[PDB]
Amino acid sequence: MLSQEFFNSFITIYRPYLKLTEPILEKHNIYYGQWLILRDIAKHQPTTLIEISHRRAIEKPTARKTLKALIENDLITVENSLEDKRQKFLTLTPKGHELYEIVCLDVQKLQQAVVAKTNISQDQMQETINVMNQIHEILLKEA
Repeated sequence: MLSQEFFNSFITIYRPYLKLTEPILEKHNIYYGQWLILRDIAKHQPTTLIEISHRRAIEKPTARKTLKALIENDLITVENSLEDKRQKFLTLTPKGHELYEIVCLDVQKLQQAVVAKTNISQDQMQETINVMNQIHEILLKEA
């Protein structure tokens, strides 16, 4: 039908997009995996973990196995206490939003050079974010 040429036209771009975003994270010895939490963390901090499981929302296993690397690494920061520790202001670390800048900026340099080669007036760009944002409503009122 139609709908099919539709969802997979936008899905068959995920790994064709990271596959080239691999070098910029190779410039930084980092997992895209982490970055996401770090882009999830940079945007939402003081945010803590009870909320993290909420937005990207994937099982505990992967979630903390990645806050495994972030914590020792001069990366993400937690609060200090006796207090159970999901809720210890899981803020970001100093260097961390300095690691934020270059990844986020170099990734931006690529996407931009890609939009560059497209006759996509921002008019068709926004004509899209509300479709793509219109689909998060369900994967958001679905799981």
